[PDB]
Amino acid sequence: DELLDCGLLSPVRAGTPVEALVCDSAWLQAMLDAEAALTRAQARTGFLPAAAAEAITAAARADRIDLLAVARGARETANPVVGLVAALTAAVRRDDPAAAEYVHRGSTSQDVLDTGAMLVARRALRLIGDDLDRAADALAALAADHRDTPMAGRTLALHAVPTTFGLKAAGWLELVSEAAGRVARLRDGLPFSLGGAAGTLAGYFDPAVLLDRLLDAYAAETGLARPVLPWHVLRTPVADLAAVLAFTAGALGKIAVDVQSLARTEVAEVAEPAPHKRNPVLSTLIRSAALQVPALATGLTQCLVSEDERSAGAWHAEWQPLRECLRLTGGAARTAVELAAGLEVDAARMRANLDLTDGRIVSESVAVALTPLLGRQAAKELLTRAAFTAGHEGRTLGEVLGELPELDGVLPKERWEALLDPARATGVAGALVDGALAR
Amino acid sequence: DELLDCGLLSPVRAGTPVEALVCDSAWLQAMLDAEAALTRAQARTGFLPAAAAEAITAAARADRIDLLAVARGARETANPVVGLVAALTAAVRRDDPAAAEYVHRGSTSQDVLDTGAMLVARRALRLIGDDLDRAADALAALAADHRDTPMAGRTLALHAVPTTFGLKAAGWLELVSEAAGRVARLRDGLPFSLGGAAGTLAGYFDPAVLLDRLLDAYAAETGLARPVLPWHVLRTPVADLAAVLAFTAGALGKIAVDVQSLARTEVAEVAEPAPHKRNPVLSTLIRSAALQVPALATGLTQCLVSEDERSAGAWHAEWQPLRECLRLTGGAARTAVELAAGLEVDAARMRANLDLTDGRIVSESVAVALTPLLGRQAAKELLTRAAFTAGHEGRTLGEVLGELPELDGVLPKERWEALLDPARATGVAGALVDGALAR
Amino acid sequence: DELLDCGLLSPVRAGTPVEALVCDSAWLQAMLDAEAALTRAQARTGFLPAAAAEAITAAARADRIDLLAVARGARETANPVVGLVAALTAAVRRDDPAAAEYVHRGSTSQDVLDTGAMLVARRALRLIGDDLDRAADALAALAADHRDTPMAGRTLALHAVPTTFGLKAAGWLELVSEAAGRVARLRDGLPFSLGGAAGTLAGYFDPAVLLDRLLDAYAAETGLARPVLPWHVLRTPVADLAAVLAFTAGALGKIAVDVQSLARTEVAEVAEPAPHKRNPVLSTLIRSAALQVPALATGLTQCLVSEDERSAGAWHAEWQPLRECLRLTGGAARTAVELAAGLEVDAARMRANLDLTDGRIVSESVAVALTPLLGRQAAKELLTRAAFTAGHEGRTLGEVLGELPELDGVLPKERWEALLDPARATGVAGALVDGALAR
Amino acid sequence: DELLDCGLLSPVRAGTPVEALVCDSAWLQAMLDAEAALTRAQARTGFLPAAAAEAITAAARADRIDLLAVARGARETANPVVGLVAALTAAVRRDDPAAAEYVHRGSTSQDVLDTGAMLVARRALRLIGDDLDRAADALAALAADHRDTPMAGRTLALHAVPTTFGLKAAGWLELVSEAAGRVARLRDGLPFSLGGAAGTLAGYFDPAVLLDRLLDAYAAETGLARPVLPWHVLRTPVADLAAVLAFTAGALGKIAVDVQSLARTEVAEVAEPAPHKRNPVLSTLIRSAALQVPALATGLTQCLVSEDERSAGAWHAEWQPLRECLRLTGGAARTAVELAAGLEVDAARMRANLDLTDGRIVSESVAVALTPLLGRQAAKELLTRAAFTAGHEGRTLGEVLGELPELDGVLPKERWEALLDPARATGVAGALVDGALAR
Ligand SMILES: O=C(O)/C=C/C(=O)O
Ligand SMILES: O=C(O)/C=C/C(=O)O
Ligand SMILES: O=C(O)/C=C/C(=O)O
Ligand SMILES: O=C(O)/C=C/C(=O)O
Ligand SMILES: O=C(O)/C=C/C(=O)O
Ligand SMILES: O=C(O)/C=C/C(=O)O
Ligand SMILES: O=C(O)/C=C/C(=O)O
Ligand SMILES: O=C(O)/C=C/C(=O)O
Repeated sequence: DELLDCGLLSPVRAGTPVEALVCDSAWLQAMLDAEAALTRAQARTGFLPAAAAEAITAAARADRIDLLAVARGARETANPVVGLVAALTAAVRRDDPAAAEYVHRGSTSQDVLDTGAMLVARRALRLIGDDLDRAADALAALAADHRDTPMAGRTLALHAVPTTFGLKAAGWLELVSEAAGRVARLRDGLPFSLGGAAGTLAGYFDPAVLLDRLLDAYAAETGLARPVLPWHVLRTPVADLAAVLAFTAGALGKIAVDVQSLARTEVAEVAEPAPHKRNPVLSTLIRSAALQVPALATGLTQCLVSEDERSAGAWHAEWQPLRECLRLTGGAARTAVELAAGLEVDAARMRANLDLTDGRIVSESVAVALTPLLGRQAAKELLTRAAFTAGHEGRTLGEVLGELPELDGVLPKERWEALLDPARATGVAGALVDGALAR
Repeated sequence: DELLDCGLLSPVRAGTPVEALVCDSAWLQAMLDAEAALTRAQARTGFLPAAAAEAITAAARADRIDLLAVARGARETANPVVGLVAALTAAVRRDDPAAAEYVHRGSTSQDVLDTGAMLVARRALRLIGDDLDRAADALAALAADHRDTPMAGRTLALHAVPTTFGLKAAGWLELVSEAAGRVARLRDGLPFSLGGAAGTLAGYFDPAVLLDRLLDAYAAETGLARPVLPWHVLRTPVADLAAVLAFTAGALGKIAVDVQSLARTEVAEVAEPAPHKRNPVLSTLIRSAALQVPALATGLTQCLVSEDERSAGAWHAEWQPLRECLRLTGGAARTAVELAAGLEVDAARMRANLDLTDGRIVSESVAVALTPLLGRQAAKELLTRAAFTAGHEGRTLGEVLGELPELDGVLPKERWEALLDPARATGVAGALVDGALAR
Repeated sequence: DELLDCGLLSPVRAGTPVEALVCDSAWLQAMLDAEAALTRAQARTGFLPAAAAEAITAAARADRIDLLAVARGARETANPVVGLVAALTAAVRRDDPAAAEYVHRGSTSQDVLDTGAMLVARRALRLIGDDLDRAADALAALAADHRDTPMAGRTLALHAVPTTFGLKAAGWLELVSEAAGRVARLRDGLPFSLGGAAGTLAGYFDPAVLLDRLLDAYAAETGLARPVLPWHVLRTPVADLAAVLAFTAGALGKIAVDVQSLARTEVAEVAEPAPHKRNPVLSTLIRSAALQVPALATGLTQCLVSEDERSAGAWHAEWQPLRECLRLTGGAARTAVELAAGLEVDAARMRANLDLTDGRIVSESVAVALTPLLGRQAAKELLTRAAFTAGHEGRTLGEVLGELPELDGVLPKERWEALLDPARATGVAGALVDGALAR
Repeated sequence: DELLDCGLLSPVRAGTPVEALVCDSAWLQAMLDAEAALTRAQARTGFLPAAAAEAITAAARADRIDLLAVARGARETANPVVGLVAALTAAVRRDDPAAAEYVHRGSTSQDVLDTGAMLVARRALRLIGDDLDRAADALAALAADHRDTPMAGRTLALHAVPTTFGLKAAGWLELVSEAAGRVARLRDGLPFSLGGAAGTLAGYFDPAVLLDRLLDAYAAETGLARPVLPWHVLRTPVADLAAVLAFTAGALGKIAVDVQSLARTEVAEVAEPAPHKRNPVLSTLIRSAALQVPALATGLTQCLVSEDERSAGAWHAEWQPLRECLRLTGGAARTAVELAAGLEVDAARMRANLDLTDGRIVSESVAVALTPLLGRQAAKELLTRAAFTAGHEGRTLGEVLGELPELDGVLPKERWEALLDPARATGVAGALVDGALAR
């Protein structure tokens, strides 16, 4: 019972579909896929017989392998591939003793492990990107629906000038659209790893002709990209995954702290989909991943410093944090879809909250309107003293302005009601939402 | 088959005893322990009947609970305790319907989860500290045995002056002894968490009298420390665990990169215990943890920034990285015991490597010996030109010194053989090892 | 004009006294102090003449040295000490040509640089600890004054149960008191660095007798601690500074996000000391450091992985992040003193905000009071439905309870007013503040 | 004298040209550039008179501003722009009192600061990319020259199979070419910041018409990119800089640890350009930055979590780490150019080191050659026992193979000399270098 990893300590991903893509047996399967695709590619190239490739492929199934034994024998070589290869070789030998000779021919641990890593990453990135696309669809709908829903723009925790929830949602959309675009691009460029014992491919084998044939076949068999050079110590793919997962988690973290700001008791402008404590749990889960993935990504970025032809530790430090980043970001993406899809916007509570500073939140809109008649510098100086006196006498900004002798008869009454209305001073928030949505 | 976490991606801890202390079901058990100890402490205080405490305790067993259901229901509240409490309540109800009313009385999720966290940490720290003590015993034996084993001190990757492997091992010992001392001190000071819904303990209940009685009983029932204040947002214990685990992993990482420097093909002064490639896998595993725990610790330290009376995410970000730190550091400690216990020191290869700079490595010892007869500044200037000319004419430093007219007749021949012997110029490395070992 | 570092990009420390302790010329001075104290200690031990020590000491003044030349010549050896030593040697030579021979005798770059580092750290830690003590005095006064000032405890961004600002301030005090205690302890244990070229002290020189005399004198001349072993690659002091600075910054970050939560427009329970936008700038500055020091500390912790007898890079990576940590934490400490000293608590706005959930915030206090008459499980179930119906019909919790037939005549009216008063349901917050303040 | 930042603690960038691009006065200048370009763009759009734009531009010079006063007044608002604007306004007022009214019209602190940030970043990225291009030119020459220079491939610190220094240098080239490509792309896409007080641009002003005219003019006046939306809390540009600087530093760190591995005393296959201790200082400096920038980048990535319309701290945490990343990576780039340009390759010492395992390093090449005559599985099993017996009897691998009865007469003597020659078993390293160089 002590082997089960249920997501007990990580509810942001527990029960979400990324768990099955990136669990230990999924990695074991990915490593078997890499082995079988290698023998298939070597067969298509002519270095081994097709019947051997067919038999190895048929045996390359996690169900044929003892996961716990493979994982526990890894301490002998610091990686699981030697144990895996021996287990796969016996499974093929049971059925086809001639094929077993061809398991793992000319190959090395890192080719199989890193190729499996990139296969797990490609499959997890497909899920992450599909969820990000779902989030973006919901966010674009929020952004269009609420183009004209006024609310208090908040800077450094205080009301500043009014804005629109549509504009805020378009910013959420911008981040999510950006992350989904990078996830898809990174997914299409993840490479296989075919290098041999020290990156010369000596074991797999005019020379340019057979290299390009084997590289083109291994790309076909794996579906992964063909890289310029073996990358056993050129860890660009891992640093890229590090970067796009930390960006994705951070972007989703941005939505999460925004929802928490808007969802708190004193504000109550939004609510997450549902004693009588409806805690914002979805944003809490997204945030919990955002406070984890960047630190994990930094450890992954440092592994670019990989010495010689295979690092004695820095490569080994990559596997678990890479799996965690995929897992946490995948959970956060799924959670963000749920959050964006079910978010409840309370437009009336937003309008009401605009009145909380007693007109101070429009005092830059009023300064602009008075500038033709007072001058820029004098209008600002006049609104500053009013905003302080209103924030002393407990009166509204309109009340205090209506007692300044400098202002008598300066505007028709109907125009004063229009100027003091926070719901009208939204700048060009509307034109910004359209340009965002036209893209 | 997709729930098994076997350590496939983390061989530094796979198969080591810390895995069972800190796996998901161990945390579930720790949380049940915290619940049962709370009811026992409330019974000893008088707030509930002892038979209820006895029945709750007997039901508070991981085998009575569905781990996967608890973990997957946590998405509803962002933590597993509500689901756990409901599962424990049904288990007690099957046997004793009056006791079930008392499960989780007056309590809150964070009291149970954090108390379980500190119980897991205390038990894992006991194992980590015991292994560190075993490493230190082996290191002290290496340090004593090799007090006089000369070798090249290396600075910025080049031979500098000679030293002793005993001195180097005493530095390893110093780090390990330091980490083991902090692990034991932190272990004795980990506190329970008894705060109630927002840290006032309103649900658990002249006032100073019943507080101190309940606090003293909960400390007795858990064996954990009693803290001054509820620490739901005073995350000192977690930051402390963060700090001592990152220090421990880093210290062990220091031994690991040293072994790798000494174990490489061109050096071969040590070997790890055992085609014909005996890779230093133990140091590789220790190093892999050292490249992971500090990044994880930094995420844990940032959670000190926990807003209000319970953070909406920063507390949630603590559980998985804390479990990983305990797990990776525990594996690294176990691996370090194996490395220190079986390390093979090749004293003759150390002596031979001292000769690789053709005497240049003793040219500060020779400058010291010539200073009475040449002057400090002139002896240094004279050894500099010799060390360059020897590093040009391909001759030894002794050969080049034997042609300088300034040096003719300056020392008896027997004294020249003594000065040029790298094995004698070890400074006070011997007296340093003794002082280290006297402590 | 391009050499000035004014704190333009780091307002949290600009203009604060820690800037002068840890600027480049302060480090140059600290390194000169380390040199001069070494010659003084070697003179007290008998290895050089006292007049040479007196002359070197008198020349060991930053004003006698070209800072920019020293800093720019460091690229030749990757550290400034060789250039510094040459500059100090000429300054002493101008006055006393016999003393100049004794500058830097038997020594090495790292002894001087790390000793200077620990001197800068000791002096900066004295300032940091003194400010933390000032913050703690103000916080203890806030905690005592507001022992009985009721306010809404907030968990996961929502009102939970009532608490007291006194309790919250006592938690702030707890963190600050803890950090100030560690800063002072670390300050008293910072060691000097006296190791020689590779940690054997060969250049500085029965053997145990002269070692202990030189070590005891260097401790006297520097005022720093004597360590068991040279620590050129045993980076415990740097990791300790890393840990206590990140803890300190994080603890202060906790106060800062709390103030921001309480200071926002919709809450307005506190204000920082002072158009009409009084942004919480002090908490913003403290927070900006809290989001920087932990990442810097993690880089410093990783340098525990220092290979051989002197690392070719990991030691060099320590200086700038260590200086930044001291600088940012020092600014944050000074800023926190200002924040704690001038914080404005609005007790009436706290009381008023308690009413925002229309009684829901007391529904656990009411469940406790009804338990003798309804049962624990039934009282909770009854308050849950009321809290939902009140959060639907827009009525208070008292209103909805007054229509449940189960509750008719259950309590005198006077007792209902007492139960529904949020200002009375503060648990044992009062007894917690006293215990905190008794320590 | 206490304001000078000379690079005393950071020799990797001291004296390098990036220091002047990113020092405090360069940022002050960049912020003045942003102000002046805004008034110019508002003039080209028609919102203010051109003579005012000309006068503001002429006054917008760091020499007209007190840097220290601006930096020290920032504590009042937590950023320097209010103080800067007041200083610029007086400078323009001295000459042209009508223009002074137009300084900073409709604008906000973050527009100016972030636009200045992106200007500093664009100018520093131009330098970083130009140096990376210089490094890549030198690396491509090393890669071509040494296409056929055999050397020991090293995996997990031990000889594995032979490779070529040309192949290794092509991997260095791959990383540097990749980083230089991303630096140039990021440089072309850095955006200006024009958002107004809360991202609605209310102060700067059918609506889509004037927005696009002002945005198109501000892009022209700054030379920066036009973004879809104001990005005051959409911190994609900063996270991108974070990512590409950490990648760049890490890639250069890879070259640095490789040089250190090859440059150490026992190996001596390369030397950096130049008693008799030629420490690898350039690689030490590059490495010191690689151990700093990733941690700094992680703090910068976390600031994607920026709440509301302007964060109360997370934006403020960006400036100093962003400047440090540009500064350290710029120094590392310059240092890497020097390292790649002057690197000394010792081809003969590489060939000699191939013999250190007494033929074991070719035992996979020999297994391949014997496979037609023994079988794959039996050839491997036969070379394993030989490699162990050779690593016991102290004999070469050829010697031990020449006594196995299974091998008698299996190959002509001339073919045995060819098989046992480490310089011939380089796999397809040659064809890999060409493909790398064709790109
Ligand atoms: O570390 C590995 O996976 C393989 C190393 C080797 O073959 O030498
Ligand atoms: O090739 C596969 O099996 C999966 C590819 C993907 O999920 O994108
Ligand atoms: O977050 C929890 O665990 C509990 C929150 C609450 O009771 O409000
Ligand atoms: O109390 C326990 O169950 C364990 C304590 C420990 O392992 O130290
Ligand atoms: O790195 C130093 O500071 C000194 C190195 C050496 O003396 O070899
Ligand atoms: O010894 C000094 O100069 C300063 C000591 C301190 O500031 O604590
Ligand atoms: O934080 C700033 O730079 C401006 C804030 C505001 O204008 O409210
Ligand atoms: O526009 C400038 O002033 C500089 C641009 C660049 O350096 O790339």
